[PDB]
Amino acid sequence: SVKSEYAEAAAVGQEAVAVFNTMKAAFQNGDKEAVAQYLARLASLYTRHEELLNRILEKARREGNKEAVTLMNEFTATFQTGKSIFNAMVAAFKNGDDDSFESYLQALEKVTAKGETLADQIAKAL
Ligand SMILES: OCc1cc(-c2ccccc2)on1
Repeated sequence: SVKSEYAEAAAVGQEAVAVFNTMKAAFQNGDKEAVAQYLARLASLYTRHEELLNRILEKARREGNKEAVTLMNEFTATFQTGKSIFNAMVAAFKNGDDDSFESYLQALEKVTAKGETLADQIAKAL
């Protein structure tokens, strides 16, 4: 069901949380090579999370599950913020700008954290 599909999406999001915090440890240790690889992994995970989220929202719409559609619109809006800041983070890494990278790393955390009470609400609506 859409619910199992959201569980699969939730797991992929958690995988990105795991890799992100392991990437944040590398960065603070100055292990740039590991960071470069982790950032490639994270993008691949976020891109796959986005795809499971879009399919879930489209399916909620085809089902007419108005509340789930509302919440998923709100979720996908927060999700595009993460994308924007994530792409700037990667750009700061490319540029060698550690000050901007640190800042973007903190932003994503508050973007991910804030967007979590919604994520649990979607589970319960689908
Ligand atoms: O905070 C959620 C989030 C989403 C993304 C993202 C990154 C790159 C492409 C698409 C999405 O990064 N963080």
